[PDB]
Amino acid sequence: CYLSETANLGKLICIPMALRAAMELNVFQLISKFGTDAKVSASEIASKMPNAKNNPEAAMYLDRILRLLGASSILSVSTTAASINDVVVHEKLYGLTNSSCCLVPRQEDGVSLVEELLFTSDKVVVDSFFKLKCVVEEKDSVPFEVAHGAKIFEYAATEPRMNQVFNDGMAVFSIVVFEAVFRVYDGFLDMKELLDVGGGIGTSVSKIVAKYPLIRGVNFDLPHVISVAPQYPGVEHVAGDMFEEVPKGQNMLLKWVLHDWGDERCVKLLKNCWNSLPVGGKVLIIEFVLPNELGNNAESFNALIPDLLLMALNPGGKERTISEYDDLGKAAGFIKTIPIPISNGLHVIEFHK
Amino acid sequence: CYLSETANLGKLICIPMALRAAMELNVFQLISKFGTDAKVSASEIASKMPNAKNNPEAAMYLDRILRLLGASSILSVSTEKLYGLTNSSCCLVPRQEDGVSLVEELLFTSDKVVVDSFFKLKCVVEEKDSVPFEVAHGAKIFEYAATEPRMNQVFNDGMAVFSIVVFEAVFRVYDGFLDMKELLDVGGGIGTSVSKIVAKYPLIRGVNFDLPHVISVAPQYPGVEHVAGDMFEEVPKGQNMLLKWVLHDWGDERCVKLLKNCWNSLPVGGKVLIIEFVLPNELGNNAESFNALIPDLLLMALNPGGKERTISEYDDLGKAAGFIKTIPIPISNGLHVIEFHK
Ligand SMILES: Nc1ncnc2c1ncn2[C@@H]1O[C@H](CSCC[C@H](N)C(=O)O)[C@@H](O)[C@H]1O
Ligand SMILES: Nc1ncnc2c1ncn2[C@@H]1O[C@H](CSCC[C@H](N)C(=O)O)[C@@H](O)[C@H]1O
Ligand SMILES: COc1cc2c(cc1O)[C@@H]1Cc3ccc(OC)c(OC)c3CN1CC2
Ligand SMILES: COc1cc2c(cc1O)[C@@H]1Cc3ccc(OC)c(OC)c3CN1CC2
Repeated sequence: CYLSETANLGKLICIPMALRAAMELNVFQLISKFGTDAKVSASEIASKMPNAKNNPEAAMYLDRILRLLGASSILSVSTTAASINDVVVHEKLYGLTNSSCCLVPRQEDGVSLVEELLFTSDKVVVDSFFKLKCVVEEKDSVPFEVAHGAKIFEYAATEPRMNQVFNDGMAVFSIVVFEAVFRVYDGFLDMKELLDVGGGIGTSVSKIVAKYPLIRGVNFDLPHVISVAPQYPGVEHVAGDMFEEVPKGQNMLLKWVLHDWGDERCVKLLKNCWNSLPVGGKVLIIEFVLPNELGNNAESFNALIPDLLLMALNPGGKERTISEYDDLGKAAGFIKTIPIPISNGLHVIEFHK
Repeated sequence: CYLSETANLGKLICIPMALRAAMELNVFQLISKFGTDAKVSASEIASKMPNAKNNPEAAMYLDRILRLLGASSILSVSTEKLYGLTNSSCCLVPRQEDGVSLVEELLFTSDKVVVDSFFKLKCVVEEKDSVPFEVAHGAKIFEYAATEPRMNQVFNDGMAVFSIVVFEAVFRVYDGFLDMKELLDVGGGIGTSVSKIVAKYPLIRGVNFDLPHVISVAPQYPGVEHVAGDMFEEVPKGQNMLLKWVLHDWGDERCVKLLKNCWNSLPVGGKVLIIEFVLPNELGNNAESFNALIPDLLLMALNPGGKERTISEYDDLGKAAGFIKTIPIPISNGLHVIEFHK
């Protein structure tokens, strides 16, 4: 069946690259602006692209991208009786699906999955993936380091474009995740202070303080992140190195931090958190938890995606099961681990001092 | 619904890159050497990788690649988990008889030179006359190949090995090579196509015609003469011609110029055979559709004017160049032989 499998295997590189181009051309948002149940042609979409206005062929090229996304069910495809009724209509109409509506920046605040997906398909990430085999062949190799000559957070301090793509990918994705957290988890209600350890540009703690305005928010990250962090209401920024010293705080958050590192580094960081917490404080771990048994579901893929990314991007980074997270907390001196399922594998895991 | 769709969308970049790594590590052949029906662990596969033998962590890293392919119907998974081949991954095992598989073409289509071109894909929409490959590399693809031996090899070998499985499908359906005495393969690459035709039809004198930078690296094949030149300037005289995966590289005006060069170099009664994946009149989630959409997207990125065409559009090109008679012959999953008669 070689000439069946050419289609099944050959489409795999094509689909994400077509998707990235469509995101960069703001196709999904343009479709959305035609309204509910809109179905629009490539030429209608191209008409809304100022950069295409002196390119007669723009629509025909755009249609070649969109028809692949239609065949792969990212866009819906249809026509009309007027179109059907010696003339050949090349142009089908495209509409959003449940997947592509997650690519439309929200009217209120511009949030979507666009920024995280533009990070995970960025050239810096794909270049790392081109070196993925090195992790199997070579003891202690990291694909990102083979590709770029430096580790990712070191590299970010030298490369402002990559810094921005990464920081924004994490920040906007964090908004979506905290909306889900706030619907299920009530553990912030009693807090008076929250320190976000490796908090990025501060978006996560900015949203926590907005929802819970008695919380004094502190954001802690590396110098090159804090330098570009916005001023957020109710947030104080702190620059440093979490492996050397964590600021004192009543409660701490580690979101998407532990999965970046191996066990010894995770225990070192957790012990630094323990030392900086009071008796009765807690640290919250927010991660996509690896299910105990993998299957064909969102929970499994939500862990496998960052598992493969972190294998390429940082030494020791991996996704972990509940048991493996409990073992890290216990080794660092925490007690009473409380795993709280949120959505499709995302958990809050509380570690108590 | 965001945290449902994160899985569906975020896996799209991960699966092809995991697949590439598995092919570069020869995972599928290593599983196959335990037996085609075998189900084997990451540690058992890693044990067959001499490069991994001083890496205690190799199998755990390998498992993390394989479990994603197992979640994506490229490998079977059963209870370290055990991995087996599927219908798709059997096509990634170099055949025991001759080493043929889809690996070489899939390594070309996910090569850095191609992915770097796809990073510039939006330029084709915004900017009149831009070509993503040229924006990314500073030269057109066939000029780049002349100065970049690694890319030339990856491209030529991708085309050549793919051509073997294509001709195996052609020979099951199409008998039009019988009674030819000479065949010129115009843009024939390294000559593998015409070598397979001469192997099947031993009275054909085969000639392989391509650019100097391709001909100078082509192997010697029994019954094949290599000729270097520029098909847009002139094609050698030949009794019959083949254009496989050539017309889809170029826009209409360039195709008509090439086809007129072929007409001029054919005798009365000669034919030129076009071999292409033909764009079907309705697209869907099926092999015939994707077999055309994949190269359509690639050529949009890789060469000015390149695109996939329908039967009607191929007929229009042949008629503009002076041919008569167009005979479209379906072979498999969208692949056609289209005869143009002088
Ligand atoms: N040694 C260190 N000290 C402090 N922050 C660090 C660090 N090494 C990495 N980081 C930070 O760890 C963060 C991981 S990305 C996650 C950011 C944020 N918590 C979120 O969930 O969106 C980055 O912002 C990175 O700069
Ligand atoms: N001006 C030109 N003259 C001759 N060959 C050319 C050419 N421009 C491109 N080509 C050749 O066109 C071929 C396209 S790739 C297809 C190769 C082969 N027919 C196959 O089906 O496998 C390449 O080998 C390329 O070098
Ligand atoms: C389900 O789909 C996805 C899930 C996740 C991510 C991306 C996805 O597309 C990101 C990826 C990522 C990469 C690198 C990191 O640190 C270096 C990262 O850590 C900061 C991350 C963070 N993760 C979060 C989980
Ligand atoms: C169904 O999957 C595939 C189909 C095809 C191909 C690759 C696939 O993965 C190649 C791609 C390709 C690229 C560039 C070319 O010339 C510049 C090419 O022409 C020389 C080609 C040739 N095509 C052939 C069809």
